Amino acid sequence: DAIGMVLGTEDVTPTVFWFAVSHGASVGLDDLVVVETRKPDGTPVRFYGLVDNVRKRHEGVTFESDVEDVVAGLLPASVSYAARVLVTRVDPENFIPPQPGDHVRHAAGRELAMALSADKMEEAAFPGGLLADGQPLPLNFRFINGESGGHINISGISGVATKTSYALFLLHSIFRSGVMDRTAQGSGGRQSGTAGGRALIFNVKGEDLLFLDKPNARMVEKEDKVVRAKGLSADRYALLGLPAEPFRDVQLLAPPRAGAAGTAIVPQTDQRSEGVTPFVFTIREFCARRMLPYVFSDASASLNLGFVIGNIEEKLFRLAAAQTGKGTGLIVHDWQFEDSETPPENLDFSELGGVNLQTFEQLISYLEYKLLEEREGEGDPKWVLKQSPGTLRAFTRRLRGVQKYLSPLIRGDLTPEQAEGYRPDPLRRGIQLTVVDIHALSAHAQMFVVGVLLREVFEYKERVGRQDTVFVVLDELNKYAPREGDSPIKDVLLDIAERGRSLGIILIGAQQTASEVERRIVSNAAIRVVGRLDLAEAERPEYRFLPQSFRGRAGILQPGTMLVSQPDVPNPVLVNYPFPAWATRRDEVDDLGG
Amino acid sequence: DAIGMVLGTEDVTPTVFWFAVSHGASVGLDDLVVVETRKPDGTPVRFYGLVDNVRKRHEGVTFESDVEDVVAGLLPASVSYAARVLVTRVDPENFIPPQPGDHVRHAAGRELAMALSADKMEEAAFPGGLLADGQPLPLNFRFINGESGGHINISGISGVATKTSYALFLLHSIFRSGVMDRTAQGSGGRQSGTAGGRALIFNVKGEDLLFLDKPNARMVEKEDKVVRAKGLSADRYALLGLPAEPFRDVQLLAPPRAGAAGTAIVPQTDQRSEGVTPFVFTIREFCARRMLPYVFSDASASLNLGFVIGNIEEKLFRLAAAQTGKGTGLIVHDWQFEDSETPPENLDFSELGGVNLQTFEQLISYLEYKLLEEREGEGDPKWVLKQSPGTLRAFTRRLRGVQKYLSPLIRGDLTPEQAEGYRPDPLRRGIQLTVVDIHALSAHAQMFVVGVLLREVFEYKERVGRQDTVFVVLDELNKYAPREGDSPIKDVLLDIAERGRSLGIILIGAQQTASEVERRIVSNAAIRVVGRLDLAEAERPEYRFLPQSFRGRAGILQPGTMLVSQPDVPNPVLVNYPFPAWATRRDEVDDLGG
Ligand SMILES: Nc1ncnc2c1ncn2[C@@H]1O[C@H](COP(=O)(O)OP(=O)(O)O)[C@@H](O)[C@H]1O
Ligand SMILES: Nc1ncnc2c1ncn2[C@@H]1O[C@H](COP(=O)(O)OP(=O)(O)O)[C@@H](O)[C@H]1O
Ligand SMILES: [Mg+2]
Repeated sequence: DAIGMVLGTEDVTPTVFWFAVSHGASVGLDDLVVVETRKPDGTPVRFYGLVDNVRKRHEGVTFESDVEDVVAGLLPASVSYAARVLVTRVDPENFIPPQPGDHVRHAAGRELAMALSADKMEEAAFPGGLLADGQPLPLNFRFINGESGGHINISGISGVATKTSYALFLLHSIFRSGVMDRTAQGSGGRQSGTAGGRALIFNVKGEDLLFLDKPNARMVEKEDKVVRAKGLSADRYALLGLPAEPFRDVQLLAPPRAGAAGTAIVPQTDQRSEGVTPFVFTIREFCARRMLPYVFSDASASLNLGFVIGNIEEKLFRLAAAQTGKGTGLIVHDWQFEDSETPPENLDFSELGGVNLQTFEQLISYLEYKLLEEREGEGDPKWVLKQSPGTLRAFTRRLRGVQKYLSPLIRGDLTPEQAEGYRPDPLRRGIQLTVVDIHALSAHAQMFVVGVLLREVFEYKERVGRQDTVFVVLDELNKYAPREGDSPIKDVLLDIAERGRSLGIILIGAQQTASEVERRIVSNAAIRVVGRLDLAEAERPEYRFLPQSFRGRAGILQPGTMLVSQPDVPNPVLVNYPFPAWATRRDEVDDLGG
Repeated sequence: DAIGMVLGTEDVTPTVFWFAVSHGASVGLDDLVVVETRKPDGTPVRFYGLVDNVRKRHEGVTFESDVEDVVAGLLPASVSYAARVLVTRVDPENFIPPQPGDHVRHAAGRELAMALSADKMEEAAFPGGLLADGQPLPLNFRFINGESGGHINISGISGVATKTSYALFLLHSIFRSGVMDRTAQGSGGRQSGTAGGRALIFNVKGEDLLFLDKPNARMVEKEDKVVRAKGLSADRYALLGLPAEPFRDVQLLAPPRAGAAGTAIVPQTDQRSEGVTPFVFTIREFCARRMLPYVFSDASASLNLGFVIGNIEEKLFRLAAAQTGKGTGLIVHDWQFEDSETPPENLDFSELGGVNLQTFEQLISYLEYKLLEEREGEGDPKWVLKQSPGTLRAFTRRLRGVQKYLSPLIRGDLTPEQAEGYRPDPLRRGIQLTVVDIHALSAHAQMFVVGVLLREVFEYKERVGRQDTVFVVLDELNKYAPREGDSPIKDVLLDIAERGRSLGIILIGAQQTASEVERRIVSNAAIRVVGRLDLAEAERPEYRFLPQSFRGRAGILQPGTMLVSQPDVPNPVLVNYPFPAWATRRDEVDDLGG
């Protein structure tokens, strides 16, 4: 039943020590063990620890070429199988040394709970993945939902480290474990419900986050091989107390077909058209809800246009509040264009002689007249508050650059019912997971939609309060929150990281290297997960929470294998987690066989 | 009675040396020891120290595979139990080595006092926590009240390290140990009183810092377990000479129900309604006491609005000094609004044709008029003061963005008596502890309240003087005093750190990592305390006061275990402190269970 004995040839310190592996037992690199030592007065002191180094030496072989004789039986040789243990816990916390010869044994039952501080987690423990020998690793939800700890940060080489798919596994674990229930017993209103929970996620890389609403045909065939190979009792999900089933209550939203002058509205998706709902903003919303700054996120040097943008934002806001009509466009009455080079065919003209702006192009043209033509090119003084003409043209030119890409999204030609039906609500009643398909959008349109949608949820939580947890799963954090660049979308993320704990917005974010992301986003994550990391980044300052033992291991980490670090447990523990039950590509949705 | 003997196999130097543990004795890692050696001429020299390394070896084992046989007795081997002693003090200051074979014994009586420099502390020593075996740790109050020492800085993993709970323990020890008396009698005029010691603390994270008035139902069940396990003589509080009771005279202040257009005033309290008093500021107080800059504390790039803020601050200051009325609002006579988009409703129009500003939004609207509409936009040059319109709308817009969150706190509609009663006074007569509930406020409203309150106490001490000690207990020191940002709330924290010693304001600050806080705040902390530190941060330059021997140990410190480092004693000492006698959550007050 024991696994080894504490070695005496090496120093035995309370923090770290070596032990010799017993015959007939194997010790893997990441095994969790427990050793119990006796004090002089006879009181026990238990040491819970994790293996970080493992080796084998040949005892007494002398010259190396003796092996041929040695293994033939001619020369006597003993094999020395040794393991180093990094102590994570001392239950009576006497920092005394164990005695050499104390029995080392695998932490398997309550001993494992003590080894992973599961007593500190209490009911808030939920499946975080599988350990070496099929024992689920317990994550403390109180360090994920804001109660005691913030959000999560996942890192690793894209394509190899499985961060996005792991984040979806964490979502499945959180929704399917009842951990939101158990930890909603904490109080009646501080945080409450497992039904209340919601998740918002964006489909940046094209068509990969759709088919969460269809089961993965391939899961059992790939997962059978793992259960066959590692000799597990069952499929991993059942080991977790998790079901091997896809996401439920899923809302799929996509931009409207990039329709050029077409009133017909259909989503852009080629590979999936069923169950996909188009989402659009309206010109009047755009001005009423102050969406203008979220067009501006350059992730480069640029200038300080904050004055210009702030002024026109307020001008549009008061304009939209002045609108009395039910339409989705913005009616402006002060647009006269003798020779502002726009054509007169298509402008819908109001009953009161006003011009009704129906497309994003018109909204930008009207911004051009007020800023650069209102009075023979010097512009409307009330719109350009003495701002430089160059500064104006930059602003205008960046709006022009993205309007070809953003125009289908922001529509003033729609009628009021179409606008209320197509309006993007990541918090719609009865929906648990909302996927926003921004894959066909441009690098600018993408962060526009991400910007206002995150802001809309956050504004909603400020206004309403914090008894519903909303999960935002965001890949490529560096572009959204760059280390030195300053931007409005970054600002909303700064708001979710720093204030979202007590507001109820949890970020499960991922990036290839945390060193390219804003320090304040990475710093505010209680849970840090590491996939296969780059050999150069492992020694960076952002990954010191990995002991040196772990970087070399972290360079060859296999897909499906992650190192999670959570505040309760002072060491990274390695975990594997099942394949997605949810389809992650089109052919995994095969209703009828292959 | 002895514990070991100085070893002769390792070097014996006066600063560091090893000794062999006697059989039947246990030597923990942080134990305090004394060894006495004899000079050639017969004079004794005492060495007091602290263990920093401890190990066990197998002496006389050739191969590690022999280990199993060794335990049976088949082969011969002896266990070597050795400890390294980091010398902290020599009674006679002679830097001569102790001879191998000198006797090592636990510092237990007067010897313990000599190891912890308690003779330097004199009457100013007070309990700072419990040592390895039940003896209280002396803390030098003179290094906390400003006489020879200053303030306190606590570092550690939030949620695991118990820094907030420890800080309240320090208040409890300071108030209930009569140390304020003992060290007040050196000269009564110089520094006077245990009744004159007060505390101000802020309740940000949850409803966690209310119910400090109420006893903790759960602490006997939790503290019984520790006394049972560690074989201590009594409950830890009795060991310290401290009582297990809550704070004596407490005042709980809360924001006013976020009342929308409601004259009724009630605290925002949802779980604790009894004993909570609402606090409010008045528009007139806002202008008279110069509360304007403290709205602006973004702690980022921001802008140079200091000129704008300084101008409008002085303008509102002279405006308030000109006010003759008894009302709480500000009456301005130069506000005309022919098309300012303002409303025709009750402005409590004055008898003299002036407008009486009663809400924060009105004050911002009047500011918008003077700065952006006065002379059809260019404004009153006694207000805009040649400042650009972009900067002007920026100052305006940031006031607008924050107005919704700060409006319920700043009321000019209140009557003079409601104002004098609801005014927040951390120094109220007959109060020892003041708790400010800002958990319901936004990130901006919180920074505001903390700013003007800390400034109010600081101004009062400048004006009055220093025979009352006021303790400010502040968690999350990284957001309030960032390392690189610059804000007014950081400036009052800087004034407290650099001047608070001789003014009587002592800061008990806590943050996850000292490396994220302003250097000047952390540098002026005479007492540094460390709970479980991040593996990454222990090697940072801000934690060099931890010797390398401690780092690995500090990575795994258990909740309730802290390393205090004080100027008198040259090394960090590990301590344990009781569970809170005061309730720290709702169900702790009245659980009636077990
Ligand atoms: N548990 C797993 N084991 C192995 N491969 C997995 C596992 N889960 C997902 N994958 C696959 O490995 C890749 C996962 O990477 P993904 O998370 O999509 O990208 P990244 O993590 O770089 O954002 C995809 O090929 C995915 O289908
Ligand atoms: N004396 C104590 N010993 C052990 N745990 C304690 C003690 N006092 C409080 N705790 C618990 O430890 C945690 C302390 O976290 P807290 O102090 O609130 O946050 P932080 O330490 O980051 O400021 C909470 O679970 C608290 O109930
Ligand atoms: Mg991805």
